[PDB]
Amino acid sequence: IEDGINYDPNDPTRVTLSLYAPGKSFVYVIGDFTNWEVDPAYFMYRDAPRPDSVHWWITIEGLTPGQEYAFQYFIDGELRLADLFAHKVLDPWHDPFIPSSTYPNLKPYPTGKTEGIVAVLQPGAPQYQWQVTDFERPPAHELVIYELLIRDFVARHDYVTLIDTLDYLERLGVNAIELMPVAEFDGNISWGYNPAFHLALDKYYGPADDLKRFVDECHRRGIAVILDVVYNHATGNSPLVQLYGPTADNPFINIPARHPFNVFYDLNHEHPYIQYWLDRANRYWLEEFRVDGFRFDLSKGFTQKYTDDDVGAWSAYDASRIRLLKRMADAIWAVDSTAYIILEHFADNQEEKELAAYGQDRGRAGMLLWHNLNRAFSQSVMGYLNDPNFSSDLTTIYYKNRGFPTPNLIAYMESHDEQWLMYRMRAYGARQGAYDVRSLPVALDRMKLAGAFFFTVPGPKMIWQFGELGYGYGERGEQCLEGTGDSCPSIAPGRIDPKPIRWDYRNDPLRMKLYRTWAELLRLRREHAVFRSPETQVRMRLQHGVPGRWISLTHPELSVVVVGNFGLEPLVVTPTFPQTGTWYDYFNGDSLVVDDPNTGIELLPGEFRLYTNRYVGQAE
Ligand SMILES: [Ca+2]
Ligand SMILES: [Mn+2]
Repeated sequence: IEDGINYDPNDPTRVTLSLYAPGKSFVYVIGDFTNWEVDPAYFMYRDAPRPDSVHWWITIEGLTPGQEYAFQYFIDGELRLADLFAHKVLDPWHDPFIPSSTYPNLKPYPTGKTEGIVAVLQPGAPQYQWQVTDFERPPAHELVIYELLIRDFVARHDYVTLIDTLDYLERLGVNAIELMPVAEFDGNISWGYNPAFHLALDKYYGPADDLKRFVDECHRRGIAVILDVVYNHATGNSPLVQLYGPTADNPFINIPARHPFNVFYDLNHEHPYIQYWLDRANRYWLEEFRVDGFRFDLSKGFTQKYTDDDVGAWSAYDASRIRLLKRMADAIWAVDSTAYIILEHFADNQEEKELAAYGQDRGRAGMLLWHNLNRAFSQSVMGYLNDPNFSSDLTTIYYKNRGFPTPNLIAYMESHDEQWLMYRMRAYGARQGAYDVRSLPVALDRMKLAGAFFFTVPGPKMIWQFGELGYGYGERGEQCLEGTGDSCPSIAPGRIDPKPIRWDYRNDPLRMKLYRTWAELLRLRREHAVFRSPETQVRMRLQHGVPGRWISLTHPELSVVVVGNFGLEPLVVTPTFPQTGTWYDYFNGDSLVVDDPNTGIELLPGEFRLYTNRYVGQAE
């Protein structure tokens, strides 16, 4: 027996419920099976082996197999609380607005019988029949991740509709999908960073068995699924907050928050019960939905070290935080030794290096860290390479140039938290003569160039939905993210508000050429280890201000030179080819003789070329 809802694998008519609640006087279970009344047979037993480990529990008999029952703990005759470990809840304020098409036959809230969110249990639950048994998850350091917000990815915002997009995603050449938070969040309309029930599946995206079908279908196609998960904080609807109230008296929470950038109620990760709950949550998502790992939102917030509103102090090396993250990782890897642990961290290099290295000497992949190159890519594609404020240097895309010994950095040009590159190009892009980065077709070409200087570099990578079709700006600037230091037009939505959904972009041949370029780069990457391996040696000319940029890669199987003109006029770019001989132009289907490692390539602005030292086919 654990806290939460315990089923009997041999008897689908019964459950045992357990609640951690030191300091309480008495507890009842109320619910469908008590007609929401107080019934003595539902007064809970107190198990208190030591005063700091008080659990209330009861075994409930005589339930109907397959039936859903709503319930709450009724604590000290006042507090009605849904189970912290509920996997499904009914929300009286927001469930009325979930369409029947989104969640068929959704059990209605028991209006007037109780108040507040209720938990749902279901003895004899039908078990999804998993089809894929032999799934091999991509090596952590080879991840090419597609960040997806279900709300804005498809108009129907649900798992069953996601399944219809898988051909589109598979063909792009990504090997993992990262879903923005799926765990029960306040309301229906959210990015998902307002979690209420961290082990429940938000019903606005559809039923659990449809998510299972999605994970299984991804697995069938060799694609991993990562869940973005939000454990720094909990909303006031979380039982962590409600059980002892939203004050400093509540030992689970920090009032005030311990660090900058907190939202809702900052959790105390040093609390043993919070550690237990966190471990339970990670274990649940792995076991129940067979996901391949997690992206931990606001992982720098996993600390009791007090840094107030001082970002520099917060970001500095924090031994306690490192202990906590390692302890969490140990538990995850005891469930599944190759699950991905991805941190949205942004700490100082000493800390990030230590978390990256962790476990690599004793059976683990290390943690993966978000590596934000949105600004530098923004400057590069806009054509402001010697900007007075913002670096256009792309050198650190390669992990060793950031002083990391192993490919544990997930680089991205774009994320849900950052401006769209196409917004910045179309709103602000540079121009010279008749060459205008603000023109859509010109801007799309610059995203091909960006991709050639991104997907080709060893180490994991992430892209944000629809960048591959040139999402951003839109018709008149409405595709603009607020809060990124750009003054969006008035027509743009608020930062976390629903964004335009534009699947019609597939009908634009210019936008599909960008998609196909990225897809062809990722098709190459899939079968050529040069683009993926820690063994690859990388040299580059990606410095701030320099329009004629290049990357060389050398590996036992292949050598590659990528050339690009990030300027606004024609230029001869002179890479250092690693060897003389014939080099083959992948996209254009011809070849160049390199009689000196320093050979010039004339390029129009925005153009790139990818050369290999052996013929390996032609882009199709
Ligand atoms: Ca919700
Ligand atoms: Mn925190």
